[PDB]
Amino acid sequence: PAAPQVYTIPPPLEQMAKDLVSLTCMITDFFPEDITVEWQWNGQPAENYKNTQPIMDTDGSYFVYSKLNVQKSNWEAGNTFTCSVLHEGLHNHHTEKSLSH
Amino acid sequence: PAAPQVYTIPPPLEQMAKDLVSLTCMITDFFPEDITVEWQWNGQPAENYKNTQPIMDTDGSYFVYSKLNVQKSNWEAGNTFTCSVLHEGLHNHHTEKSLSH
Repeated sequence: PAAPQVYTIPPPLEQMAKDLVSLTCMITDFFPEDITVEWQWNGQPAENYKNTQPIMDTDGSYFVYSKLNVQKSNWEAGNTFTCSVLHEGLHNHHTEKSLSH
Repeated sequence: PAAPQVYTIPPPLEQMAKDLVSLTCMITDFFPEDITVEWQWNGQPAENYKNTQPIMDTDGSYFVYSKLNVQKSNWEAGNTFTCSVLHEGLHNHHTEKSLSH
């Protein structure tokens, strides 16, 4: 199996004028398609996120995007957001990547 | 209708060590779901990109991600990449956002 590459992306600059911002977790280059993605807020389970369905890339691998919505004040307040991933190609089948303002 | 918000995202810093990088086009907050997304390279049609299927967000709107893979030398060489979007909520149903190293 090919372990996924996990990248965390902050809100686009042009989105900083809105009251609600979006955090992105970009997961690429994995195989097989079976995977689980979840978000956490300061260690606690978050709920306002949506994951896309796995798409096969040009090279036969898969990729998925997960978008979490949060109040702009929550982001600039400096809270910590974590993207949690479950996949059989990872060391012990799990990994995490955190984001902070 | 609700016109989509189009955001262009460069490759994550940790991905700059690989030979292949990814450019992301983040399209959010639109309605209805019908939408067309395409990528261009210096004004010409590109081919190595994949779009996710529209996902209904918490507020009833939709969002889509489009990922274009390019050689790291192509990016650092300074070529121009453009993300084109067709949606009935936009002025004349079309808009563009460009990216450059």
